[PDB]
Amino acid sequence: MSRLVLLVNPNKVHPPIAPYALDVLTTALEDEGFEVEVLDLTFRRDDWKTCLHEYFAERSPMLVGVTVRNTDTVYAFEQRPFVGEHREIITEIRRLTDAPVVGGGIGFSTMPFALVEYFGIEYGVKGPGEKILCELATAISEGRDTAGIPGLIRNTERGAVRVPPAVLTVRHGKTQPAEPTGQFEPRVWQVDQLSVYRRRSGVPRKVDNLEYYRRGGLGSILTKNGCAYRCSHCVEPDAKGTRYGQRELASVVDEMESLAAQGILDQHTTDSEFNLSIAHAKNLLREIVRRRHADPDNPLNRLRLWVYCQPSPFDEEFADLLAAAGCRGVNVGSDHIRPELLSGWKVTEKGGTYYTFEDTERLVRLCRERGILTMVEALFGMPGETPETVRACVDAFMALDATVTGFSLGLRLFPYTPMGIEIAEQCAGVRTAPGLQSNTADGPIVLKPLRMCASPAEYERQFMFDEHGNFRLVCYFSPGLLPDPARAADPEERWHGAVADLWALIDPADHHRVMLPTVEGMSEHDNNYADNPFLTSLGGLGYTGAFWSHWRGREEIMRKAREAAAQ
Ligand code: B12
Ligand code: SF4
Repeated sequence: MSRLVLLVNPNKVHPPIAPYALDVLTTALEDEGFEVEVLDLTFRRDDWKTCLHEYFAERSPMLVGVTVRNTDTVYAFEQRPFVGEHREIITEIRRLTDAPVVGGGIGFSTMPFALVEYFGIEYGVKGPGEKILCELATAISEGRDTAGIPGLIRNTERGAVRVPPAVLTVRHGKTQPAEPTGQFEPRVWQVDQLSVYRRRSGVPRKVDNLEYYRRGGLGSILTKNGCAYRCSHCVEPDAKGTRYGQRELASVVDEMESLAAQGILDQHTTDSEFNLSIAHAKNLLREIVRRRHADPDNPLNRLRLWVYCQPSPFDEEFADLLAAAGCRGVNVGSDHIRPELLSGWKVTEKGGTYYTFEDTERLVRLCRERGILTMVEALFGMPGETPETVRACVDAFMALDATVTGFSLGLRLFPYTPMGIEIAEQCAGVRTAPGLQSNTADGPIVLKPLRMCASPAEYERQFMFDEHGNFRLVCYFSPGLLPDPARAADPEERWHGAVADLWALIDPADHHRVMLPTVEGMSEHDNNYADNPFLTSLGGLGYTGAFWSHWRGREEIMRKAREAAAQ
């Protein structure tokens, strides 16, 4: 038999982000006695087939895992998929080996049945994969059937079918049977809450964390899996899990310390929301502070922590703990200010809102008082949006004086989001719904609710593909933001006008401190044709931290990079 597992990173996006998933999976598999090799194609974009050809001629893994982090850019005006490029890589893999292929990933978990069938692979995993993957590797290595592996999606001849999880929720003392889609499960049992995830650098066939760090990819640290809220736009409760799988505090800080020891000082939390499940977050910060104080030589004394938060809970004690631990920046998904828009959108599982604008105001103030940078995010175009609701949000958000204020437009729809479900209900398989849009749509988009679909794959694929299999990435954009539908226009032309309308709301004296969506022709639009001079300047001068922490001074940083190159 063989105990060799290959893990492939097909992510070709630059600036590059380390495939943290593979470090989690490597640790679990190695701890269970398997040999793991990683083939990272991110730094082999221009010759990834050569990389594959070399590997499979020399090595014969008995299982091949592929991490699919992003399905598309998720920019509603762009609709640029990655799954076609992912399939090309998987198709080449299957030409080189008969070993089974298993897929996983956060993006993968938003539509895992559709992707198992689209990629033509044997197995898929929805949610955290470290435990399921070990059971799968054990079954394959021992030549066993995989029909008893809880949670495993298996591609049968009639489509993808999931083995039920063994851990079921309980209501009224009776277990609740699993959904054939596996949707909106807690998935805590899937999480390795104990181990320190080994983060290596310079090791062949392992994720090279320092390489990503030197190319701008901040250290990543997971503290807890899942999200217990149910925001209507958000894939993460379903795709990650609806309850918190909290990691052991000592293991998280051990991992952060290991990163810092290698010089990976800027670390970004990879929780869904760092300040939800707040007691764990505060206990984590307390432990970081305790280690920093206990030993001046502990490399955590140079930690630069970057976190992502919701507006609440964010109190004075939390801000003091962030400051003491080394937090340099907080990114907050405030998203809007109007209650008529936030109602039914930014909600708990019970359906109620959980913050007010005062919570964002307090967050920004507390961070300002402590020298912590802030990025406040807004999303425009959700149901209810009109030009006056956008202006009201712009005016209120801009007055915060956040370090950076980021604005997004439109929503890419996914099958296991309240928005996607509700919009599919409105279609009921017989009509289109207001606000539904796709740049490649040939006529009205008629979605089907899950109960009207023959399979999970059918329900999932319709949000990305049309009936003929062509890419047709589905979006929502408030009809309150579009001109009268009687004036004909190209789909991308309407998006262009909507983006231009938003730009017109920003005072030019504030452009230095805002991030706006752009399309071709607009100021500072970034394309795949030419390099970003700001990104190259940050690297050349050795700037550290989150990209947005240097946005205000981007012109100066480019000037100084020109100066340093000449000197
Ligand atoms: C932090 C973060 C970022 C940071 C990354 C910082 C850094 N240095 O790491 C920044 C801001 C840079 C970022 C950028 C982007 N992000 Co982001 N990001 C996240 C976030 C919150 C955490 C990602 C993470 O590291 N998670 C922790 C790791 C361990 O989890 P994981 O990858 O899911 O891995 C587990 C499972 O998926 C599974 N699994 C994974 N791979 C495999 C493989 C196999 C074989 C198996 C069996 C299982 C398996 O097991 C793993 C271990 O438990 C996620 C949401 C989330 N909660 O995951 C969004 C998210 C992944 N990002 C998203 C997007 C859209 C992007 C961008 C494309 C945005 C853009 N247009 O530029 C870029 C892409 C960057 C790139 N190069 O790939 C979307 C993806 C949606 C989709 N449908 O694809 C998400 C879901 C946010 C959202 N709610 O929309 N992001
Ligand atoms: S946006 Fe809402 S549902 Fe999504 S991760 Fe944040 S709190 Fe959870």
